[PDB]
Amino acid sequence: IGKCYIQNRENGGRAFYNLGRKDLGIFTGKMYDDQIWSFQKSDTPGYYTIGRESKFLQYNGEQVIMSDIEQDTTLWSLEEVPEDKGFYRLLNKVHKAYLDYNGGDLVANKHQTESEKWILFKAY
Amino acid sequence: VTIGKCYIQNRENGGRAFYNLGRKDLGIFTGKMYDDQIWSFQKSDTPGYYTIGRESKFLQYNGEQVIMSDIEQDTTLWSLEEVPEDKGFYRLLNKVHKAYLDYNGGDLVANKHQTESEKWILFKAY
Ligand SMILES: [Cl-]
Ligand SMILES: [Cl-]
Repeated sequence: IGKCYIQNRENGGRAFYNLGRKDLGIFTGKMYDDQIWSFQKSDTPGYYTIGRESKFLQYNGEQVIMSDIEQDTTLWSLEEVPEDKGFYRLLNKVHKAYLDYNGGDLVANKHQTESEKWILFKAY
Repeated sequence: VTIGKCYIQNRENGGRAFYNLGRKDLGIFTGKMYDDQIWSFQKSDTPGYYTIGRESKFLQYNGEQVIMSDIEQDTTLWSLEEVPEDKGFYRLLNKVHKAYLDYNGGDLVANKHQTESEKWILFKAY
């Protein structure tokens, strides 16, 4: 909870949002400050928002994007992965799809795949 | 300042220190997050210093190479130094040899001069 990095088990890459070029993605390598997110509990029990730069990570059924608006599609639940203690899938409430990656892009996927396992750890 | 099970990850490349007992393999890895990257960070017998342990062994520096130790020798004692412009990151300073935990390629090394590759974040594994 609070400021955190969001790192993928499969490749060690971290989600980032760069406001200076409006670039959302996943990056493997150096730990830049645009990889630091605000992970906050939402109004609805069991659901969270993932935010940077006054925007929220959302999935609109077509793309994973950043939203200025705290709307339904910004709600995510954590889903335990028993084989990998400390890792979670991030499941979008509205569209029931998992946060995933394809190359350097964040995507959503209803299938359960090895690239959907994330660890959220304190930035400071 | 995490105490207990943690990953030890480098700011410069996102790589994680690891020790695999079966393969007797110590290094840093920039790919997938495996179980053997989870360390036990504990307070030592001497205040101000910590041990860094896996598989009933301890990370040490003997003045030549960074290696594991079966026993908590003086060479297994490390202090934390905050990195001035990177809150959450630390240099790990070996007590006996005054050398900072560092890396070169896939290997852990130690260096007495402060450099850009010595910044570690120690984050809870669970
Ligand atoms: Cl960018
Ligand atoms: Cl980045």
